[PDB]
Amino acid sequence: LSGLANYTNLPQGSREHEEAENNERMGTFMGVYLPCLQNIFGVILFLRLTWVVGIAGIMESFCMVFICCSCTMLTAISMSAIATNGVVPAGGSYYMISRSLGPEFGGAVGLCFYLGTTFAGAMYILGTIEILLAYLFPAMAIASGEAAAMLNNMRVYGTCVLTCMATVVFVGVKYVNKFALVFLGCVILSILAIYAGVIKSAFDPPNFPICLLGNRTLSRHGFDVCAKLAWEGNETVIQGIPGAASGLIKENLWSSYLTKGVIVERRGMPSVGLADGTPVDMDHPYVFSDMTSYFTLLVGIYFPSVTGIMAGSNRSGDLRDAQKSIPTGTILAIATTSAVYISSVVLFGACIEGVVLRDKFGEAVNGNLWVIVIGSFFSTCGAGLQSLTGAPRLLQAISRDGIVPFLQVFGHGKANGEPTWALLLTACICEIGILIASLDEVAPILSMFFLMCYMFVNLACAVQTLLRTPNWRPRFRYYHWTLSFLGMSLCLALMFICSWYYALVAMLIAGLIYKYIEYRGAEKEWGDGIRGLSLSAARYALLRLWRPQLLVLVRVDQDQNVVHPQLLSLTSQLKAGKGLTIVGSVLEGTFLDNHPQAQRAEESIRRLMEAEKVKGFCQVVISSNLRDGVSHLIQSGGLGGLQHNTVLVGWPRNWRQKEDHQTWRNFIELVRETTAGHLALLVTKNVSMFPGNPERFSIDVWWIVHDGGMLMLLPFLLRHHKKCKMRIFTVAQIQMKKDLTTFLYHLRITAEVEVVEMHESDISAYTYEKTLVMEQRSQIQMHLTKNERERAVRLNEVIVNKSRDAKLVLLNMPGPPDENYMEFLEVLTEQLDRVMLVRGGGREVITIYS
Amino acid sequence: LSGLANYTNLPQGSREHEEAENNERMGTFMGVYLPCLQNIFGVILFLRLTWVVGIAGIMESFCMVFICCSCTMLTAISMSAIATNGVVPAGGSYYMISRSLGPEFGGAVGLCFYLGTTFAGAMYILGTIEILLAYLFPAMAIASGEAAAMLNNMRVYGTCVLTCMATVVFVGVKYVNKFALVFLGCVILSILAIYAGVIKSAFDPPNFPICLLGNRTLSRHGFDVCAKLAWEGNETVIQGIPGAASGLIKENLWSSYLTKGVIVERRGMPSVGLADGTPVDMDHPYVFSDMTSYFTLLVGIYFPSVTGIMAGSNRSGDLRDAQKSIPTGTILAIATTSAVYISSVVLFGACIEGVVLRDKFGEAVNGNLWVIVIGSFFSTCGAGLQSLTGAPRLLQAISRDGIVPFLQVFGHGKANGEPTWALLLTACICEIGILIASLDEVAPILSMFFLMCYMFVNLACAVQTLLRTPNWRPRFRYYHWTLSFLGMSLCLALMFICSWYYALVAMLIAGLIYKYIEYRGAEKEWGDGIRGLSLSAARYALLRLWRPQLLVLVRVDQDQNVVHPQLLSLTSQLKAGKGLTIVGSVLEGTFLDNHPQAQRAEESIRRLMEAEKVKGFCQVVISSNLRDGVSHLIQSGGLGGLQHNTVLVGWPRNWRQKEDHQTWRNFIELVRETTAGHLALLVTKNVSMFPGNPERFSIDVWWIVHDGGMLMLLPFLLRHHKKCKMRIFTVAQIQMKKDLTTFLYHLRITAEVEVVEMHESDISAYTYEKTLVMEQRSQIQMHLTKNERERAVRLNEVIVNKSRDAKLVLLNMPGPPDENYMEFLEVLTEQLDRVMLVRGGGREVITIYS
Repeated sequence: LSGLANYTNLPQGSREHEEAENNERMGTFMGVYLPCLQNIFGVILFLRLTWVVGIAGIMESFCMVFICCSCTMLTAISMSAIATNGVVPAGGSYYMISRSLGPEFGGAVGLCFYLGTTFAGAMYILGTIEILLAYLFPAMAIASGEAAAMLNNMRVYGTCVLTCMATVVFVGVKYVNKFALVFLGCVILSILAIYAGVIKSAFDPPNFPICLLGNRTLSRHGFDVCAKLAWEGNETVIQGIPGAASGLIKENLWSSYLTKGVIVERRGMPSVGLADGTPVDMDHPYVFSDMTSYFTLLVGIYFPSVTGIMAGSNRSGDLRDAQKSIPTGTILAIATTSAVYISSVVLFGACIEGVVLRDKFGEAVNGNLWVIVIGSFFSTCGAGLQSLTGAPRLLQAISRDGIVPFLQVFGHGKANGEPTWALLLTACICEIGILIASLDEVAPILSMFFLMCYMFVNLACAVQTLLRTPNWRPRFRYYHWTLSFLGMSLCLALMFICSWYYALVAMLIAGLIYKYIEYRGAEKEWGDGIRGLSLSAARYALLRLWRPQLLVLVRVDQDQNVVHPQLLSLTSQLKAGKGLTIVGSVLEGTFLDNHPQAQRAEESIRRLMEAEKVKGFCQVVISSNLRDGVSHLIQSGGLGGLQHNTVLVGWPRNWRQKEDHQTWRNFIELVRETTAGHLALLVTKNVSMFPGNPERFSIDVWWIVHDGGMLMLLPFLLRHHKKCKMRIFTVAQIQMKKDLTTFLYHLRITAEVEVVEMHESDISAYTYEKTLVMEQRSQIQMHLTKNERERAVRLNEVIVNKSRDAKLVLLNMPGPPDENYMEFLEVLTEQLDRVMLVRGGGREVITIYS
Repeated sequence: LSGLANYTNLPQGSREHEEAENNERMGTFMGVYLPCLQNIFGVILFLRLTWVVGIAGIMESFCMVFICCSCTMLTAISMSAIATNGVVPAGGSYYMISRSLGPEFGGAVGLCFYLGTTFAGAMYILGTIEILLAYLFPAMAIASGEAAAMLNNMRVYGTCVLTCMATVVFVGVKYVNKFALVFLGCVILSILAIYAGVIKSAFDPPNFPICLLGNRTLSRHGFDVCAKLAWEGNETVIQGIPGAASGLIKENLWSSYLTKGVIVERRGMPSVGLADGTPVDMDHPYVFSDMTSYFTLLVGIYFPSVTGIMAGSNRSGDLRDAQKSIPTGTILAIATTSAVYISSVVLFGACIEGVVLRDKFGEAVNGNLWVIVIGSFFSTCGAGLQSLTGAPRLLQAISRDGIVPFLQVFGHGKANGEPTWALLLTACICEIGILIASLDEVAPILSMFFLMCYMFVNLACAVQTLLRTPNWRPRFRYYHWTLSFLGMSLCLALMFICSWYYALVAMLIAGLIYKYIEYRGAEKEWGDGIRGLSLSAARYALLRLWRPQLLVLVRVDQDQNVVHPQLLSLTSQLKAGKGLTIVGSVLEGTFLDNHPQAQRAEESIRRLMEAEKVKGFCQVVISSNLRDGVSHLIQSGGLGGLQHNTVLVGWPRNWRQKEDHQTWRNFIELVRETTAGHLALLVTKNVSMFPGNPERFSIDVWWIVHDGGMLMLLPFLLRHHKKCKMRIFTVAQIQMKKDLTTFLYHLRITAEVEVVEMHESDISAYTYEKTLVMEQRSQIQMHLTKNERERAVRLNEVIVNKSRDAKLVLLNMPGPPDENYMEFLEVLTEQLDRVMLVRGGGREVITIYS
């Protein structure tokens, strides 16, 4: 049989995910459209929507229906955005949200959706026997102005039918498997019946009114007359008159005003007159109003009729595509119901005084070809039985995963699915919602749970897009993060409109399970608890993943003692504890023989590191050769994207001292290593006589043609720690003075002067490098506030001492040559006291604060 | 002069921090106690506190004063906790909070405190000319039932005096330096005067009442009589009578009930009688009430009289100790004012009908030896002038640091401190608070700003203690994080009691500067912006800083290709993407010559790593020798506390094949390296024939006497990925079967059997190791759910094949011997198909889920 064979509305659950994953059909969109439509036409269309049309303006209830439509369509867009970033495995919406958001939003969404559905199981079981006591045969339990006796009347019948359909769901769930299609017919025939009844628009059951009252005609069947026969009659009930209008009009209503009664008698708008001035506290045959009916009390009664869209994707796996059927079988399925709730709210501009909630001559809607008062019974029974079976099967899915540890008992089952203890708990926490025993006070409770469940989805699917989580890539139309952010804001606003003093409490509870799952999850994988949390956060911040962040290469003395703490005193003030600093070292060979040496060395360097007030990490490597215990730090510094950008090192002071030292072959191989690794180098020459604690009271930099721009960030970073003047000294072989002055003034950096120096001959030059630098520069904008200049090696001229010997000096090193490394060791320390030779890499974009 | 020489109440600020830090006195506690007391006795004690005693119950206003006392004392405890974890440098409270919390809470506290003080400058300038228009000579600006003409009256005089003391603060701030002591006398003489007046308790200025009315005696000076002379008189104003009580009683009041008027006439509690039933909408000589006076409207009018405690530490640096004077000069200074507000609220149980706000015969308090109506003028002038000078000096301190980038203009000054544009902005945003022009509506605005400023301090100083930030160690009595958490909760509750729809808005604004400072701060130090944020978060989560987190040692083929992806398929299912996994490799030498080899190798291994669904980091090291390119990974794996706990490696398959291979000396040196590094080892023997994607359908472990407990975590981790049975097989040479069965059942792990095997001889044994393990075990509890057992090497018996050849096998390796490493290569692969040899370290606590 095409269609009706193998069709339900109940969700998939836990067992049909276990089967789909252990052993590792094909319904169309029409099997995921109709279940989204079946459980969304609930009970607030048949017996409370016309009261919303009556006890509020049509131009206010239109805005109510529109904003409650947008509040859930803008979340079904996020359901479209979640159904494409993965393989949409099996089970209901819970496994989708869990495997697409981690366990942490999955628990906080699943518990709120469970608390929503387990009060849906109360709100529909409480409105399915109002029909018995108001429209079918009354079987009440007792008079004399008793308005709270109906409360105790409805409690016992509600508890009886709750035990009835909690029994019939435990045994014989194949029965509600079988009856899954007639519950759709009982909705759709009744709604087509009332559209046909509006299309008739001819007849009316008339009412009977007083002068400006309602005169509820339960037993007053004398047809609006005090006395009319051959002799007079009693009709004992008077004050002014008694007319008889016809309520079910068809031509024109113009009921576009808000008439909010407050526990008083109903009144037609200017029928004849009114003439009294006294107390009117009688209890006679008149139709009163139940409670006050302001706006924010009414939106929380309307909102449970637009809920259940994530139960429109509970049929996963059994689809054939499941990545197009979930969006187009929900957005169409929410639009085809929004069309009903918007056309019907203005298409009830035919009745007159539909503000009476219960009855005037005992009829609910009365605009159809008496069908609706039994079609709206099996519909409400089925929508209260779907929310009964579905709710324990969600506790089984939450408890099965071990996401919550004290949810251990509730994954028991009876030999094939069929949750047992979860049905007991949902019966208890539905029973504590049935003792409230009024349909208008369980709706702002149920509404708030579905609002926070819809709000956490929009909060998650907009923060996964900003914070680029790796397994988060949606493949659907729209679903932009601004749209889900508007969904967040709209769901949060409609949460605080309903009841804010419950919104804060039930959001701080739902924002507290999200930390408890994080504690019990960060304990399982790291084994520590309070450290694994911080540790896990570091792992996520690395997996989700200019200014110099450096590795400093100090060496250790004959003991486990550092040899030049002035280098640490220079790197503390170059960087000021703002960034990444790896402080490495290297020892002799064979870790077996020397691990106490490295232990005491890292203890000493960690003692030094906090004394100079620098925040970083130490790594001490034991290696056989001294060279490849440095080239095994440069290649492997930080862990992930925390790569060191540059390497700082001291000059080899005792060069050419020993006979076969080979400690400067180490240095030249280091320079070639750092340059061919695309990495910058900072070598300090006279490592002693650098200031530590003591302050000072003219930093001079020497722009050679290469590697500039880095030459002016470093004094710009040094002056923030203990402040002198600075002298830019460029070299050339004209108009660049004005360009450099405008560049230094456009940054408004400091009091930097400028001197133009022209040298006929200066080595370390190559013209085919700016064309290699511009290929990387163009691969990266407008408003370029960066320094771009248009226009045997002796190096014994050395004009950089005629205006020098004042303060810290900076220069560019020449490029390394190959053989003849001893000829590369030219030393520019003819008279320079302290100097820090720099050498940049290739890719150095220095845009802001250069 | 001892005392009065060099004493102010104004805060320190920006310039006197710059001077204290560029050039790098001695007042006692009495110079930090009295400034905390001077600006806390504001204007709501003299002209609105008695209205709170009158228009609310004394047993409700007592609870009001008590909870507003606790709300700020429980924050001054956090001010004690912040004043000891550092060196309390200079400036006001802003530099303390900034340097002790980072810039991020510092900006969000400084802006809220600035917005609090700049409306203090309005609330005191608006209540300093109510005294002119109600108690001094009226100079009003126009009658005939005009209650809003007083509003427009007060606006122009308030704007005039605001321009007056905004002018006199810009030029001649040495004048308010000079007058800083008389403003304390004008408080303390007046409050001692009213205590002396209560100590008198003898006399009274009497009033004149109607039957049950107040009869405001502005011009009705006929002394409560209709006509009394030799002839009658008019007194034209009647209804019932006119008595004349005496208000200022002394014996007994018993006014302990809440009498909340709502825009009606005042009425004594049962004076004589009342006799009328009609409309009473006249405007005659009677004292009416201004507005409704419910409780949460009144706590937000009382709260601006307990504010200003962080201006009790604005005198930093100029103290001599500053680490004991700040707590004991604030807690005593808040207790000595709480004592006043609690004794005075029950010590106004002497007056009668003090519910009239403005005047009955033109007197404010009238319980002193007329002094108070001028002592409460200079006090309010000084407390409105302190909040004028202080507020721009705080914008200078916020703008100077560059914490906020668009606050660039407001650090201008005039040649020595003296902020100029900040005074213009605080004049404008005080002027938009003076146009509200009512003292009772600028107080729930000002109150909310000081409440969120007090709430962020309690939020910061309780999260710095849980999350162990390194430069956060307080050294003061109490200051426990539960106490500051109660401060958080109490400040948040008193925030939402006042005005919740402004609480959410002005908390989402103050929770939005905290992210803008984080964006503009994480851009300055990392240069990237959106990545530096995540990067910075990783750095903080590492600096703030059992289950195996492993480094796997794969090797690369003749190309840049991996050689055994089954090892990655084993480490994907051993760990399931939950933890840290470093996937290392090693190549030939000389990085210069081989960096494209390492580039393509890490590209290939990163291609493989995501294909097996394992989340980790790859590091590829080029080194000359193949050995110390492995021992330079084991010593330096992860960056900080993300150290790899164990090393996984494949067995050398082609052992003893080449003539001089020396690839197994590598392996034995690896085993000695890993054991003497206190690190665990996992070596897979037959690396091919391990399952990848395909599932399976009897894991057997072999407990040798050493290193157990780890032997049962690994199958317990393997079965969560694709599920067979398991066989525990221990060895001995009795009662341990029952102990092992109770241990395996107490964890309720799986269907593990148990076989006891006894061998007469088995090598790799030493008895003096459990005494070395128990020294580490005792250094770590109760309810020990861990496995603790009480009771030429041949290795050719090999009884581990009589019940074997089924599934994955696990064993303990023997300890390495020294020479004769080729004799250590005994192979237990007589018939075992797949086997993963394990070897633990020393420190393996395996408490939960073993």
